This record gives sequence, structure tokens and C-alpha cells, in this order.
Amino acid sequence: MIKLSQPTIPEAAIERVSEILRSGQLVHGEECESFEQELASFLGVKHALVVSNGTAALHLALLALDIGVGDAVIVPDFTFAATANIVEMTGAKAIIVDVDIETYNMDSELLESCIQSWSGPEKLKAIMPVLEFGNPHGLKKYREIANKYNLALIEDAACALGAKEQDVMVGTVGDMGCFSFHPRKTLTTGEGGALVTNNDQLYEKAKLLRSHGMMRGEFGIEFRCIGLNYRLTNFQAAIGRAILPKLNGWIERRRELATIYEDALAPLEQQGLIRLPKIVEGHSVQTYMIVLSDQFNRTEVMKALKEGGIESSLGAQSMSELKLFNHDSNTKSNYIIGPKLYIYGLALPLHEHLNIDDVNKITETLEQILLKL
Amino acid sequence: MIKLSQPTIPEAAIERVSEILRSGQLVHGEECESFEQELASFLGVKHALVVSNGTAALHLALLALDIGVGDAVIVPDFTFAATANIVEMTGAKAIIVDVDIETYNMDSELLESCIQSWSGPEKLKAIMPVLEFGNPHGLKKYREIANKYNLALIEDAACALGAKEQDVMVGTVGDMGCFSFHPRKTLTTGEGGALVTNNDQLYEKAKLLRSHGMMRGEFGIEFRCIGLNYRLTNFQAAIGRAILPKLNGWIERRRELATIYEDALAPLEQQGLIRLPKIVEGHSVQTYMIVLSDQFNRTEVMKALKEGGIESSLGAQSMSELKLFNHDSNTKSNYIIGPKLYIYGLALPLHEHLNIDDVNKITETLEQILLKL
Ligand SMILES: O=S(=O)(O)CCN1CCCN(CCS(=O)(=O)O)CC1
Ligand SMILES: O=S(=O)(O)CCN1CCCN(CCS(=O)(=O)O)CC1
Ligand SMILES: Cc1ncc(COP(=O)(O)O)c(CN)c1O
Ligand SMILES: Cc1ncc(COP(=O)(O)O)c(CN)c1O
Ligand SMILES: [Cl-]
Ligand SMILES: [Cl-]
Ligand SMILES: [Mg+2]
Ligand SMILES: [Mg+2]
Repeated sequence: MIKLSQPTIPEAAIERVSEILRSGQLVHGEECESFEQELASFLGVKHALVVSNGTAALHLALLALDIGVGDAVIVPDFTFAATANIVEMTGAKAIIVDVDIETYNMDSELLESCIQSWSGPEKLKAIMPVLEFGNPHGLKKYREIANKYNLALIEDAACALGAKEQDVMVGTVGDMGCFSFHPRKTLTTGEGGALVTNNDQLYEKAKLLRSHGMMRGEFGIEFRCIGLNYRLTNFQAAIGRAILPKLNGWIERRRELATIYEDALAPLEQQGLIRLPKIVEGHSVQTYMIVLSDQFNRTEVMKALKEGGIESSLGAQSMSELKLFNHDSNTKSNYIIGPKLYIYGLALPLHEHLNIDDVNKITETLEQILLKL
Repeated sequence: MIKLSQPTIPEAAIERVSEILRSGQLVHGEECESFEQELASFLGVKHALVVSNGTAALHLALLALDIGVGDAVIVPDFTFAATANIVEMTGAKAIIVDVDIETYNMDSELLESCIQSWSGPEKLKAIMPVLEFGNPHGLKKYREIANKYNLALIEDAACALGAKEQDVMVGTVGDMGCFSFHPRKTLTTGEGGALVTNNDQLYEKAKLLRSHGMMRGEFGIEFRCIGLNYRLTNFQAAIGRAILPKLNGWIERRRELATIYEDALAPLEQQGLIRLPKIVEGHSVQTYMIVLSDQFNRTEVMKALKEGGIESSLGAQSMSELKLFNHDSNTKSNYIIGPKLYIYGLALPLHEHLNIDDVNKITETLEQILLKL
């Protein structure tokens, strides 16, 4: 069976976890610290904090900006539910904006238009666009728009560690940026994430919030404010540190497999049967998602791929369709693209241990399903 | 150097983590499921959920009971800050009650008296007593009091997995009970925790909240409500599963070391120089904390123990002294015991790899410091 994801943990990391478990510095230590330094260096960004998961990064980003009851944040319609959920868990309201059919990312024009017509009652405080599947496209526009309207930008870069927006690493443009190390992502620590920022107060506040408001004072550990526990373990950090220096190379290989998909599938796209993703420069290809034409039933397609030894899945959800984010501004809007991607979007296997023969088999099987051969 | 804590990870668990990392079922799986079943069986309780840490268990317990803005929860003055912090992170207010000089646990009489004189404005919804250091004493009284006043009981059993209140396992008396698997605790998963309950709706709600409101529906995974990510990894769960069948035995050995401390130190207690903890039946001895007399400076004692090759620390904090929990009801109360334990309480090494000679060395060194020999 060709699998969607096969997490790759280097043997050196496995040995290192063993050493840690046996010695027994388990809690956040020199491994987390070093992982943060290496993440910061990788990204070109002043600060990193590793945390329990990608949702925690988002959560701390909201909390550090003091976003909560009375406030509003704009989220894309197409994403994993965490993006909108985590906004509402603070008390704020998730205001949904549709995404663009080509990028699968928040539509910058709908975004600006949503801001201009905003009528409260809550105060709009941030934009939380998703760089979906590792796609950076739109990011500079989101920044430009956020500044024009005096809003914070929080990058939900869950899927985009290693993606690059022209000259600038994804995650480093927002006031803060957030990454997931969930096993479906390309660097995984099983569960894990990171919150990054160029802002010292946001960093220091998130860091207090991450660990019970603890910081170092003259006579020892001080408790300066209320907080949570969103710490990552030292052995998880070690896992991540071993993957990070391989990550760019892994991404390069993924872009090469995407080239293979694109050329093999281009005729099906020509015939109007599928829409292929635009893998722009700096796309990290965390996911390769096509869109099935209208005529097809994704459930049947997936079944027939599975019978041919190929895994597939939906790409992401439609937040409007979940019916959980019920600000009047959402119920009075109309969403077109996100709901379509939710039903017709089909992720195909693309990871570190697929080769050209695997992709040829996948595309031939797709062909035979769609064209009936 | 004799150490306060030396986390014990069995070699079988280490190998199992390796297998998991290499195979790569990383996210919550059959290991978490099984760990929950074994925890439930160990405790005699209907439901367990493993979670990222002990603070997360507490958090989910609050959220599952719908505790937040407008609400109040009673917490002990002597505990780790998470207990009070996590109440306030929901929007509720932490109402502090002093603890008892012998048990280090919430004073049941001050508790009841705090309820009787409560004057809002918030609605009092719960009691969150701490079974501090693994001490069960008071637990049935907390239940009795909670029922009399129609309040939920949430056990902060962070430190008390394996402790027993007469016939009944700690954690199984509250509407919910919460455990930490932090490395200072006797079973550790590096970071980890569990939320347990005999109530099906609280279990089902916490479980939705733990993972983005996900549950199983006829055509697949459904998103039924907003939630968080508080999942534990499959490999962490494996660690915990390997420790749990050893835990009772580990506790028995700890009670035996406590016997040794008690007899070696009893003269110092006789002379009024220290107060020894009362290790009642069912105390899991997560921590052995003495209280220094007035005359002594704990900082100097700790320094001199360290120079004699012995680690020590404070036991816990005073919530009133942190000045973070500022409901009028707290600022107009007076706390006696918690503030004293905060300054005079001294934890001494007691874990799986200390022997009688280690304890004899510790108590002789203490003796020579206090009596100046
Ligand atoms: O697609 S296959 O599974 O048939 C072969 C994939 N190869 C296996 C060898 C590791 N890696 C080299 C990169 S690194 O050493 O991990 O940085 C390239 C990916
Ligand atoms: O105190 S010492 O470090 O000198 C010796 C401690 N022993 C080491 C042997 C493991 N265990 C047996 C219990 S179990 O097999 O882990 O369940 C008892 C604790
Ligand atoms: C866009 C997006 N945002 C947020 C998250 C949440 O990250 P985590 O799973 O690490 O909690 C995910 C997880 N797949 C995601 O894809
Ligand atoms: C009484 C108490 N409550 C809550 C916690 C929080 O648990 P965790 O460290 O697993 O987040 C601790 C941690 N030592 C604790 O001792
Ligand atoms: Cl190849
Ligand atoms: Cl011995
Ligand atoms: Mg060991
Ligand atoms: Mg492997």
C-alpha cells in the first residue's frame, strides 16, 4: 500500500531519545533551547519557542497579543478546524474569509473587503491566514493589508516550515508565526510546534504563558503571571533537531516529485477533469492536492485508488460548513471556493520515501479511474 | 550527589519507543487507548483520558464542567501555581483556602467556612483540593462538603497517582480527577497527565475538547464543537504503560524509605527543631517534606546539604504570596500555614534508587547542620 505519510525519524535521533530516556533529563532542557536556536537560525528570525503542538503555538500567539472576549480574528474558510477553533477558545470570534481557487490560501481581495465592511460589535484585532500545504503565496499581501488596517498578522504556518515567500522565510512576516510538527507535516516530533517572532515582548510573554508564568530572578525561579503548560519534552526536541538540517533537502525532493505529478497529470487537467495545484517558488509541498471536477464523487475515487493500493484523503475542511463559527458576519456571507475544495479536493501521496515509479503508478491508476479504462 | 529525583524509564519502554519512532505510528493510537484502559483498571474508574500534561488535565476538567468567566473555584494556598493559574486561565477566579499544618492539604473546616461566607459576585462552582505530595488525607471530607454545597469536586491529584483514601483510589472521588506525569512525579512520560471520571458526559466532553472537537461518525471523522490539542503521543503513552504495573511496588518501597526517615529524624522532631510529615495509610510519598523550625534559614540549610552531597528543595508555593489571585475574598483573608510551608518546607531525596545508607547519610548530614557538629 502506498501511504500518504510515512514519518521519517533519523536513526541518530532514535538513539538520542534512548540516551535521554536512560539518563533522564526529560523536561524542556538544553535540547529545547538548542532546537529553538536552530529554528531561529533556519528561519532568520529573532525568537523561537517550541511547544506541545501547532494549536498551542496559535493559542499562545493569540494570548500574547491579548486577544479574547470582545475581539475578532479573520481566518480562511479552507484549513484544519484548529485555526478557527483556537480563536474561539480564547473568547474571540472567528470571522471567515473565502480562499483562492489556485493557491488554496486566503483571498487577499475578499480579505481587504471583509475588513472595510466590518461593523463590529467586536474589535477586529488580527488576521490569521493559513499558508496551506506549504504554499507561501499571498503572504506579503497579508502583511501589507494588516499594516494598512493596523491589525496584527499571525501566520498559521502549521504546514509551511521551510516554505519561503520570495526572499523571506514563511513564519517570519507575521507579528508571530506558528508551525506544527504533527506527523502529517514534514518535520515531526510526534506532537509539537513552534511560535516564532521578531518582537521581544511577544516572545517574552508567550514564554511566560508557556510555563506557568515562570522566569529567572535573583534568588531563583519567580512566578510573574498566570500561564499554562505548553512545554515540549527534551526528547521530542532532539527528534526535531535531527530532522531540521535535512529539511530543505527533503523539500527540494518533494518539489521534484511535484514536477513528476504535474507532467503525468497535465492531460487530465487539459481535459477539464482535474485542477492541479500551482507549486510556486518556495512552496514546501507539505501536501499535493488536486481538485476533482464536478462529475466525480471523491468518495468513489478514493475507494478505487485504495483498491489499487494507493492512499488518499481530503485536503482540509470548510470552516463555514462546519457551522461552529456563527458570528452574524459569517452567516450573512457566502463561501464558494472553500466548500468546493472541502468536497472535491484530493490529496495524493507525496513524501520522503516515494519515487518516480510510485508516482507513475498513482497517476496511471488515477487516469484509469477517471477515464474508465 | 544524591538527587531529589532520578526518573526511572524501564529498558523495555525505551526499546518500545525506538520501535514506535522507527515504524512511525506517532500520534495518539493503540498505545494511548491501552494506557487509558490500564489507568482506568488501576484506579477502578470508568474513564481515563491521557493528555499533554497535568495542567491540561485540570484545564479540561474546568472546561468540561463549563467553568469560566463569572465563576469561582476554591484552591488550597499550598500547591504548585498551576492549580490556581489554570482556574484563572478559564476566566474564573481562584478563591484561596489555607491548608492544614499536618497534612499540607486544604483545611476542610476553613473550606466549609469559606463556602458559608461566600458573597459572590461570581458563582462558586467547584472545589479543587490538592492531594499534595501523594497525601490522600481529607479527600472524603472534600466530597462530603462538595455535595452539601452542591459544588463539583475536581481532584488535583497531580502528585497522587497510586495514592488511596482508605478503600478508594485517589482521583476517583471527584466529579473528575487529574494526574501529572511530570518527571518529578513517580510515573513520568516526560510530560503527560490524565483526566479521569465516572461521568460519561464529562468524559465525552473532555475528549472532544482534547482533540479539536473530533469524534467518529457514519461517513467518517466529524467536528462537533470547538476544542484544543491536548493529545499525548503514542510513544509517551508506551512509556507510561511500562511504568504503571510497577507503580504500587515503587510506592511501597517509598513508604519504607519514609519509615527510615521518620525513625532517624524523630529526635530532631522531639527537640522541636523540625516537623515531620504524617505518612498516613495510602500516602504515595511522591514527596517527603519536613518543616524547619523558625530559627533556621532554609536557604542556608539547603546550601550546607548541597556541600554535603545532598539535593533538596522547597516543597510547594503559597498562592496568596504570589499575589496573582486577587479576588477581594483572597485579599481580605489571612493565610497562616501555606506561607509558613512556603518558606520553611524542605523536601528531602526520596525515590526509586535511594537505599538505607543514602537516607542515613542524609539524616546524619541534616543533624550535623541543625545541631552544629
Ligand atoms: O523514494 S524511495 O523510498 O524509493 C528512496 C528515498 N530516499 C532514501 C534515502 C534517504 N534520502 C537522503 C536524504 S537524507 O540523508 O535523509 O538527508 C533520500 C530519500
Ligand atoms: O536504592 S538502590 O539504587 O541502591 C537499589 C534500588 N532498586 C534497584 C532494582 C529495581 N527495583 C525493583 C522493582 S522493579 O523491577 O522496577 O519493579 C528496586 C529498586
Ligand atoms: C493549517 C493547520 N493549522 C493548525 C493545525 C494544528 O496543528 P497541530 O496538529 O500540531 O495541533 C494543523 C494541523 N494539521 C493545520 O494543518
Ligand atoms: C499539585 C500540582 N498540580 C498541578 C501540577 C501541574 O502538572 P504538570 O507539571 O504535569 O503540568 C503540578 C506539577 N508539579 C503539581 O505539583
Ligand atoms: Cl525515483
Ligand atoms: Cl537499602
Ligand atoms: Mg535509567
Ligand atoms: Mg523509520
